[PDB]
Amino acid sequence: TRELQSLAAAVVPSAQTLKITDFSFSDFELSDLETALCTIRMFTDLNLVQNFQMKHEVLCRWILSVKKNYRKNVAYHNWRHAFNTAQCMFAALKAGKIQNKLTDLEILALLIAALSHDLDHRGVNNSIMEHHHFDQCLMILNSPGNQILSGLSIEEYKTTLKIIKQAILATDLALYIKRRGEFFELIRKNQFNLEDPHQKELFLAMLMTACDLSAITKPWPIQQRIAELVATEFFDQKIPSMQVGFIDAICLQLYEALTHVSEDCFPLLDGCRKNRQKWQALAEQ
Ligand SMILES: COc1ccc([C@H]2C[C@H]3c4c(nc5ccc(Br)cc5c4N2)CCN3C(C)=O)cc1Cl
Ligand SMILES: [Mg+2]
Ligand SMILES: [Zn+2]
Repeated sequence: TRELQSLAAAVVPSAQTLKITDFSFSDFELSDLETALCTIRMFTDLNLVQNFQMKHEVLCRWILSVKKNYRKNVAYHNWRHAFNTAQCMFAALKAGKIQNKLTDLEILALLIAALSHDLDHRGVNNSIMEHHHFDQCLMILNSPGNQILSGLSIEEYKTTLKIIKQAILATDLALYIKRRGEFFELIRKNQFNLEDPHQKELFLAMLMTACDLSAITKPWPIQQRIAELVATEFFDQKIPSMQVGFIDAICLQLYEALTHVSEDCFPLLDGCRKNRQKWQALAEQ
């Protein structure tokens, strides 16, 4: 309750001051409270506080509870990863022109899902996992003092909840592989149409996965430090080769396809390539 005090009072700087619009954004320099201000700003400049009548102290308390339910002792799957998946989500919506293709509940749900998609992650040394993630997301969203969706109507609330659930489950890399063939097939032959409700949900699943792994598209010194955070989880509880395989099989074709839909999502495709080149050179010693 001490943390709520200093955050609920502080003035939330502009999105441009916080740089959360760059695809090339990083969070190392930021304290925990600074990531909270950036989170409020994301909600704010996505017109979410406006359209859904969010009270400032509920959002502050909701963010701090989401942060609380990540585990600082887990190397990579922590609030910083949740914060970053939400930031790239923001950068994709604004800097990537993607905002206009989605309804407000779709954007309000994508952002809530991005922030919550890994809640209570113990580390990979322990879609089962993602159902627990959504349950955590649901508990806090209904915890008293945190109900940021209270301004929503009943069928507004029902819709947002369903989209939140789909998106947290979408972060399952298994479901990504199952459904990405249809997304790639559709973009392959000018057949992609968002007005089809099915193609829209499929796209939301792809967009979540694109932000979930967006650390691979970062500037090399940041992506290298994140890849270090990843290794600390994996064995501390070779690397350049596994990185190229991960990029080859998982990341590249997705960011390729997202670049087709939004040519301003290209920094993610480009940054992923620049990291593949660096990882490929290293893999050869
Ligand atoms: C030696 O230690 C590693 C092992 C494997 C890897 C590969 C693959 C890896 C993996 C996963 N997420 C990532 C997110 C961001 C970045 Br940046 C790299 C990632 C990543 N890279 C999940 C899938 N996954 C698996 C199952 O192994 C990197 C490292 Cl350091
Ligand atoms: Mg997960
Ligand atoms: Zn994740």
